[PDB]
Amino acid sequence: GRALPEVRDGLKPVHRRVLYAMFDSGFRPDRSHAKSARSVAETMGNYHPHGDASIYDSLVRMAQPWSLRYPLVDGQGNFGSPGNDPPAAMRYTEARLTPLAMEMLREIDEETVDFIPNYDGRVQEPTVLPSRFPNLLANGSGGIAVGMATNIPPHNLRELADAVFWALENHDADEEETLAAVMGRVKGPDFPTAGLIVGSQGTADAYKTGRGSIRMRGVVEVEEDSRGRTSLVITELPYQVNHDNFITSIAEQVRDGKLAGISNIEDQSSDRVGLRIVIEIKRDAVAKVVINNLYKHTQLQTSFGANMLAIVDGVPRTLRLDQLIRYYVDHQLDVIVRRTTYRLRKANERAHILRGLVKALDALDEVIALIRASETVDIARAGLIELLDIDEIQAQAILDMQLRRLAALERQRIIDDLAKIEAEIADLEDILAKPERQRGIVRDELAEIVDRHGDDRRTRIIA
Amino acid sequence: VGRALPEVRDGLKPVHRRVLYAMFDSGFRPDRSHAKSARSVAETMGNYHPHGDASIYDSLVRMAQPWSLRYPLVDGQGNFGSPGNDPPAAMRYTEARLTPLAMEMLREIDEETVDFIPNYDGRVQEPTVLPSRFPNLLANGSGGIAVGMATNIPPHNLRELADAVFWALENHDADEEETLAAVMGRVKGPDFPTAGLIVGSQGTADAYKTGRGSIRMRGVVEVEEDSRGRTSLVITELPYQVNHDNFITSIAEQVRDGKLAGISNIEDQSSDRVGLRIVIEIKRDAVAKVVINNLYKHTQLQTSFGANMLAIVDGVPRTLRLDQLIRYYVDHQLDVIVRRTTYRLRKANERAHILRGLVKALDALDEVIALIRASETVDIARAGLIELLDIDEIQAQAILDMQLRRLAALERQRIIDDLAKIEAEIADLEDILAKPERQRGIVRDELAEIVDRHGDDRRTRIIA
Repeated sequence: GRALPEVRDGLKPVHRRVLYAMFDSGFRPDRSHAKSARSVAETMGNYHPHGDASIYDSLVRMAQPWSLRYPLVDGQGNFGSPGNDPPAAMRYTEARLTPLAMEMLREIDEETVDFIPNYDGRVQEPTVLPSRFPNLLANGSGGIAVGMATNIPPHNLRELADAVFWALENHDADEEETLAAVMGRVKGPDFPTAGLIVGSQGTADAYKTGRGSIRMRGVVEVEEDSRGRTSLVITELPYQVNHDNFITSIAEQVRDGKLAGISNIEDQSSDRVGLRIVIEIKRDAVAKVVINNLYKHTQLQTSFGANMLAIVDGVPRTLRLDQLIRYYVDHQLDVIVRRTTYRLRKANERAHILRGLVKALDALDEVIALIRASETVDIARAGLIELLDIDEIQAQAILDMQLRRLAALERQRIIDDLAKIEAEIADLEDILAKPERQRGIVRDELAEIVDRHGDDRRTRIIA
Repeated sequence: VGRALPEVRDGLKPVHRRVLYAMFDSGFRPDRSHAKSARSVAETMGNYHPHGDASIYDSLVRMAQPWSLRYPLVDGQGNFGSPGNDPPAAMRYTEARLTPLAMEMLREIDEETVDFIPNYDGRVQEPTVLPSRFPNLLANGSGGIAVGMATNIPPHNLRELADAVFWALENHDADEEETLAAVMGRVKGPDFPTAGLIVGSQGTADAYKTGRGSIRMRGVVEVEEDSRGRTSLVITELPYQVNHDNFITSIAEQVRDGKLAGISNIEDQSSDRVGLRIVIEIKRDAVAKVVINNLYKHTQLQTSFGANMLAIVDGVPRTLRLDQLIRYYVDHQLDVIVRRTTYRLRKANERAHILRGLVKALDALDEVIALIRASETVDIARAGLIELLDIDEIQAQAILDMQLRRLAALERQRIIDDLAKIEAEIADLEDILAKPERQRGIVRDELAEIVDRHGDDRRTRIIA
């Protein structure tokens, strides 16, 4: 629960609450970053009333591009590093949502997801987010650390979308056919940290059964010195491997007598060259041999023990890739049907009011004279109901019209708005009647998201 | 330093001021249900004091404790700790709203009665001081009796303070000597929330005359004895800020270490029903009054309130006499009233200006409606109204913003009546600004209403 992500939006409660607090506060991509204290405070006051570290820790982690394949928070200031640099405190950093987090929250105010009372019953909070891209698979959940209850790897948005589009179009396909199609499209995890996946079996096992051992490796380049001395240069590391602990481990293995080929270690990493750990080897040593000993004795090679465990309708389940994709598609179709239902109800309310306003415009001299002749507002309201054959809510809307609405252009705007809303109502009715339009909406809206925010695969796969 | 010394005008330090302002702005008022304390903590932290330390909740809790503040400013529900060592419950498990007296600290803060400044990130404004419509620094005091506290201003009885303030309002031009005599005549001494006794008059007078004095406090002890000669001392009140648990521990320690030779047992029989009741059994061969005297010498059953009346005045820390504390308070009230009246006058004039435009429109209403309907756009109607009625942009906009409901007969006459009413209100506000003694009378009457409703009896008895 606090341990396991919801299958539909890939979130656990503290992360969902932070993102909803930010959204409700207006901390969007198109406005200046807000002090992080503000997002922490809003979350603490309304959703998570504890002064524990988890709120700000969640905000920070969601801002780190080495941590999330698709960051949900856009941080400004010191949010730490892939090594042991601590993040600054919340009064020294700033944060707002990223554009993709805006897609997690899109149209959440249109009754697209169930809300329930918060801890003190004073406000509602969402049980799940609309999640207009497949966040669980895109950003993953848990980790390689011992004690993680789940370990779902991140994936490439464009590949996931191909699988989602396939499952949408092929809505009659059985589980076997769906699993083969989505496994053809999702090549394997795609970590924010790039690196390599070596072998095919662990990935297949993970997708077919919900568990598999996926061998990851970093990347080593070989450089020559003038004095004839060759060095190995590590430029990428496996997902969740701490850069400082890795550097430290090499030193320590060297002392403990492993890694006898190594004469020197220097961290040359920087903002411009990225990760660049330079390992000089002895003139007697073979580069290729030293690299293999690094795989053995350090996290330059480490296994990702995939465990695709998520909550589905309140129950933890270990899921195959076809199930992760299909439950996500079911959620998107639910969000679309709910959004269209909401829009239709609001359009009908608006049309009802505009019909009354248009009746008033058609009888404007009489309406104005009736209101001026009425001794009180209640007498005018009653008089309007009789004159125009309208109900209380329509009459109140006439009485609430401002004199500015009577300028010719504004009268026409009311007429035009009624025609427009009746066309909108017709369209929304049609979407509700046609599952093919509903599937088409998920497809088109996700395609636009992927066209704008999709990116290249970073992790290379070696069978 | 701003953290250690109260402002002289409202008696607050920044964290307490920010908590109260956050609670007020959140609508956590006395006339609405208590809100979880977490909400007041969060609103303060996000907008005014962005540190994760417990200073905010500590502030909120201390203001809710009736043994800590003579006139509590927070109304707590749940476990806010005790006069001993019991920890308060966490902020998700307690609830809090402002008390009626705190509402008087914040009264009319939205009427430009105090300077506001941008908060820590520049997104919102926060008050530099609160209106403080009762003399909170003197009523609740500041600092404390422990060695090394930066200041120690005692709490006082609200009714006695109001008598002193009233004298100062009436005698606005009295010099310091006369003012000091008059206020020391009316403010008898500290009045602690924890009651107890003050012994003698010298220390109180010293404190008021010079800003420093040693005021001897005592708890209340009763001797209970029976016919077998069994005797016990029963302590039912302690001096201000004497922690009940640390006091009990200190007796056990003084006994273990060879003072208080007359004591055989100590038992805490305090309860919600009887209040504080610490029972000290004395040995058969001991004399009760002798043991009481040794408890005064060797424990905080008697202890000094080392008054040190240090507060910030116009940004400078100053050690103040009682006449200065009163006069700086009065000057702040006169400032609040002049500022409030200036604000009300500007707003009334703005409203009269709009009403004059609306009355012009009503006089020419056929023409106005015809003109608007014949106008292609709102911009064209607005220009046409300016020309038609000889008004300005803001008046023309108010006409365009009128709802059709305002055109019913009683509503047309309401607008015209409101202009006459607002003009009378303007004359009255002008008269207040022109008459300093009217302004003093307003502070007097408003404070009297507050003291009438919220004042209470003296708790600390002053003895020879």
